[PDB]
Amino acid sequence: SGFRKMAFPSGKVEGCMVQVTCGTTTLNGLWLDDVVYCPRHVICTEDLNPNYEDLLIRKSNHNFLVQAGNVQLRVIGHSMQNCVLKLKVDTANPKTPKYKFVRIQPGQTFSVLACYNGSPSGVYQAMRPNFTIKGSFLNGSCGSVGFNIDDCVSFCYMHHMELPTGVHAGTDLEGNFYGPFVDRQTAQAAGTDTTITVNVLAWLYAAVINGDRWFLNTTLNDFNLVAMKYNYEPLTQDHVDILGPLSAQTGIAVLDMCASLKELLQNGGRTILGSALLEDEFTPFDVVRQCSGVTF
Amino acid sequence: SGFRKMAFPSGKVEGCMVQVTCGTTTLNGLWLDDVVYCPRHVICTMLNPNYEDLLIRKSNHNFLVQAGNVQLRVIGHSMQNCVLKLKVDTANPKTPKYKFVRIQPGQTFSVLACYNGSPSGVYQCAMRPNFTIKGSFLNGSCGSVGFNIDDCVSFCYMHHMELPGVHAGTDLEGNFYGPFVDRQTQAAGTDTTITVNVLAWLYAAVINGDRWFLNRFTTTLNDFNLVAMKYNYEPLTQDHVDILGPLSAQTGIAVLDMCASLKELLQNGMNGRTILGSALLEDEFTPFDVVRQCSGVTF
Ligand SMILES: *C(=O)c1ncc(Br)cc1OCc1ccc(Cl)c(Br)c1
Ligand SMILES: *C(=O)c1ncc(Br)cc1OCc1ccc(Cl)c(Br)c1
Repeated sequence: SGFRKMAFPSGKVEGCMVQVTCGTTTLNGLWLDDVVYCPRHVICTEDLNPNYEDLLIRKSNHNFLVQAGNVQLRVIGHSMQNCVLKLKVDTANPKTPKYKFVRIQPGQTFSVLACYNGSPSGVYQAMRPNFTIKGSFLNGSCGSVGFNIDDCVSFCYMHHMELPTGVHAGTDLEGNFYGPFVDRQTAQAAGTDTTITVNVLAWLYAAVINGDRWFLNTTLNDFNLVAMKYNYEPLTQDHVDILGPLSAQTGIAVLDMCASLKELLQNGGRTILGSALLEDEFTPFDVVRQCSGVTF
Repeated sequence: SGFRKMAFPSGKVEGCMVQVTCGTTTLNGLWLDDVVYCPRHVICTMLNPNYEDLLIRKSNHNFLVQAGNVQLRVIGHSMQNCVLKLKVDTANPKTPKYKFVRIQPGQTFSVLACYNGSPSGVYQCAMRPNFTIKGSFLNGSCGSVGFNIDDCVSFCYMHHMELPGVHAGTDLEGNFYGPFVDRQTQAAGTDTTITVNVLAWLYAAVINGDRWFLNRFTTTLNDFNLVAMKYNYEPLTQDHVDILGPLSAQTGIAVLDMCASLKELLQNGMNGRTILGSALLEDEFTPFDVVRQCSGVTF
């Protein structure tokens, strides 16, 4: 029993972290087969408005110092795919897990292995609707990755920057930014964020599953009118079918839970799962995984 | 920037996790060198088990130890306090540098939750003052361990049981934390808040820009402690004050000043405001935890 914010076991990703060095700038990289992936701004020196194509031309393999623990690795080719730099090394990573690269959707969750100088510092478990993440990232963490595990690791996130507002932005493993952000040190606006409605519902189920039922007691269209006032993501029929298994195990219909949430937004000093705010960083899949103890 | 509850990277502990089966019972074990450690109730068919006389009826080959796909051969078995020790014929090639430590109430650690010898997830926990842990443990999780990392892994906790709904267990020598025993029958203490941790978390908040709670008062260790008692908070000691030094100097706020701010939050409540994204006072970060995260300690 009990319910915690749970990250995936991180060992399979630890053996993929490397230190990437270019000039003074060093950051974290991801060594998979014979390729090291890292943020392209590792080639940035005073360069606010980097012309990355121009900058990468001034650069040669020799200027790329990749360190895998102690041992250095030889760079034998380099390229830019959108905002990631791909450094072809001559040794395939022997600790390479089965993996895929994936682009997740707003509201889905993943584990971040926060890393500095190619070495793991900690791991924690959402992509916000506005495509930021509320993480814990210090200067030097660039290149840390987010991932889910299915024995196969789905890499979904590579950390690129700390925004002035204290939230963080990055790319999938093909270098496409999540959200409107660019890899320039300029002021950049994130959207209005919203609360992830189907995740809050999922967490209300985890609450019932763990014995916290006091919030129990509407219709889809009635609900979206109240949720829009409180800055909640609209709830779609897809979201309702996603919550189906939790409804089945609890015996509480999806639109009943939505009625419970309506009253919760209108009225508010009690706790739910020992929190005094509504949590939206648990997906329905997260709730099922933890409450039925999926292993890897 | 930002501040999360952060667990240690779990890979070194992942390579030590095994499955241990005895009759109808399967749980997790910790395999370091040529020894596997697991809860002794692995041999229980409970309510009031006579553990010595249940161990009598057991031989080495009654213990199935599985490491991934490999079967290990059990050449010895003994019981130390509430853990069972199983000698196997093959040292664990992946044994990290490790120590066994008994931690103190209010210290934190990472739990690698496990089923059938396989990991499910990792989360950061604190030993409550009543020596329970508010974990996430389903049936089968017994044997999962809690740890801190220094490249050395110090194991502090092994999961044993769910009380009627928090969690109880032992250090790696099999001594329970708290007054608990391994029978299905038990009242935990009164759970106080861990004051030095709440203080450190207020320091973390200040470091991250949340300063609205900073007040115009000071107080005294004794004046503060009187209020701590009233609100079921742990007494604050000079040792706690000295542990807060680095955070006091980094932020330039006297510990006793932070204490006065906390006194105002305890007496006036929070008024629907939040601190570091939480609308409660958090006490599962140690001063060390705050420092490691804010400075980026690696392993
Ligand atoms: C990012 O975390 C990072 N990591 C290592 C080093 Br050395 C420097 C870093 O920040 C540089 C940086 C460049 C461009 C942007 Cl947009 C940001 Br935000 C940070
Ligand atoms: C506990 O995690 C566990 N795991 C697998 C199996 Br099979 C049985 C388990 O516990 C049963 C049990 C024995 C003794 C106590 Cl004191 C408790 Br709670 C549970």
